Amino acid sequence: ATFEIVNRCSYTVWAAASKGDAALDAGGRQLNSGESWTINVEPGTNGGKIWARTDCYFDDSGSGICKTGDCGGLLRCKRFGRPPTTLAEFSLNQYGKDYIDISNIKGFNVPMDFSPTTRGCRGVRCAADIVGQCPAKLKAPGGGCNDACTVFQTSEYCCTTGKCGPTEYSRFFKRLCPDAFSYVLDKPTTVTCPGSSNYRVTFCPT
Repeated sequence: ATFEIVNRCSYTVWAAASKGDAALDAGGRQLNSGESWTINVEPGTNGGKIWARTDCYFDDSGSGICKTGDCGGLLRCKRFGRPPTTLAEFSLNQYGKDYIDISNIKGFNVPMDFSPTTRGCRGVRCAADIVGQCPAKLKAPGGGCNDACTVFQTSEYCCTTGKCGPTEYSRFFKRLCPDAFSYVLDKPTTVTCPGSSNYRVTFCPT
């Protein structure tokens, strides 16, 4: 499957793509404003994620640091990134179907649209100004708006026992971005697409 990752933001981002235990494609790349990066993701990939990282410094070896979404200091991510990270999440060719969503369960850094470029399903978006409206207790100094689990580490926010409800914090994300997951047990906003669809992830779509 082909993913085109497009940076429409006015600032540079460092895109990242991983399935948690390996890179997808090259795993990461710098995208200046307007740049597009096309990756190939193997059919059958389960639990893939794409995100943006902000304010990164890398040396010639591809080692460094980012203020949001850092994935153990690497340009080419092998693992998932440090919150806050708006997430494009996907599982491909699962019994004939692809499953896509956007999640704010690990917080929000950059607005995102995640849409098919082929036929048969709709896209999803979270493009509200979550950082500007972020509750004081969730604001991340390096930038972004953390989720409550990251900040407070409670069973309720992290849904550790498999039973939890919505919270004042989860409701904040959900009010601004209804089509994204706001907590672990949120009513799913997953979209079902045809198996072997192709996609575009746009940072700063509006």
